[PDB]
Amino acid sequence: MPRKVLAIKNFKERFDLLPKLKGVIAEKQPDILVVVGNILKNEALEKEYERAHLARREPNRKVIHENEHYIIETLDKFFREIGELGVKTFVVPGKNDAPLKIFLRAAYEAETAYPNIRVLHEGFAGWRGEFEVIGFGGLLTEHEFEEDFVLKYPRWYVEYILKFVNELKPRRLVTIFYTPPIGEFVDRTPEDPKHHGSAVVNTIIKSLNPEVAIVGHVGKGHELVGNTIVVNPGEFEEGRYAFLDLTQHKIKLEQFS
Repeated sequence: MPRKVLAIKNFKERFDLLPKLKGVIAEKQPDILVVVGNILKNEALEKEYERAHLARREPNRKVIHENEHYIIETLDKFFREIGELGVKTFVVPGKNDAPLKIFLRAAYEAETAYPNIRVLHEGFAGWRGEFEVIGFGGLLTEHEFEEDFVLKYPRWYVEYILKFVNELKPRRLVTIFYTPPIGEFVDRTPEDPKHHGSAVVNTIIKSLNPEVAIVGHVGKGHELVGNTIVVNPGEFEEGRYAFLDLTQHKIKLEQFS
């Protein structure tokens, strides 16, 4: 009774790569598809936010308004093209999948045509009566909190929201985060020894003790953090994905061939 998961991260508007993803789905027949953000590039919003904060000035919401048409059209295209792959799918937004209100409106709109898709952000879903799948997107940080120009959350809020996990049906826990924990591989690349994840996620993992964590942002690999198997699929732009068998705990980091 395998329970197979195909995961990608940093889709970053790479619709050109979806035919290859479709091929993998046909060949490997995953039970679920997990798409971790970033879904969008959305560079202008992020730059305005960062520039404004560095200059200690009020972020210019005109930048949001002038980019709304692009954000909406691109998100709608994402839900359609992912939906058409036809797999049960969980989507968790990245730092650039903002404004959150617009992202969630797109998710809502996708529900009738693509009932196979569920967005998980500060929320959960049961799967096959055996798992609880928890998602919490955005960049998790010590002290930053933003949802309009970018998605960033502070430790206190992440911990506050995730108190819900202890209220859930007792099941095998799978957590999906945009932000990876500090690890040897899962928050690093060979280009710098610096860690690009967050201690907040090590802390969440310690607190929740999930069986598996699927993570995004920067990193590639699989390793134990506490008792949790943490999997960072690597960059979708590099043709990379992860394939997990939750029944036998088989983890493979693969690349389109």
